[PDB]
Amino acid sequence: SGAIYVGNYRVVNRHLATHNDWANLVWEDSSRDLLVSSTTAQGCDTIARCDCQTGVYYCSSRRKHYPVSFSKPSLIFVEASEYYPARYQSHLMLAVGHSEPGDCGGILRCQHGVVGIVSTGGNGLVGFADVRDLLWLDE
Ligand SMILES: Cc1ccccc1CC(=O)N1C[C@H]2C[C@@](C(N)=O)(C1)C2
Ligand SMILES: [Zn+2]
Repeated sequence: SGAIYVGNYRVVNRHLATHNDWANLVWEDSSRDLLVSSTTAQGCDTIARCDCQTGVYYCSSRRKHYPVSFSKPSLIFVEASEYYPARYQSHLMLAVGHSEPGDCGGILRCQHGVVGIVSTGGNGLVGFADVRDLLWLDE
């Protein structure tokens, strides 16, 4: 679990979105596993606008933050689940690191701010849904 609060927006993993998220929907994309809903309160976070390939993410299954090198946002195959059929997930970045179901929503940050959120994992890898291209979150 976990979310990004920026201005009047909440960014969450689409497969974890609540009834309230869907009732206040701004945008969603199943191919990215992202959903953005509106909020009444002003957010707590800032978004990075960069091409960093290093950062630190929060791993709830270990109650720890870990530094990672991660790949560029790309199209990567993801196996079927109670949430999605087998498909290519876009804007996904992989890193060598620990992750388990329940870790989705953990924030990845670089020196410039929020980069993305944990969205995939397994076999010593962790995948992050990128949010740096969503320039409209700022305005
Ligand atoms: C995070 C993790 C780590 C180790 C094992 C399993 C997992 C869970 C995982 O990969 N997904 C669960 C939901 C979100 C997901 C997607 N993006 O399509 C992928 C369906
Ligand atoms: Zn950066």
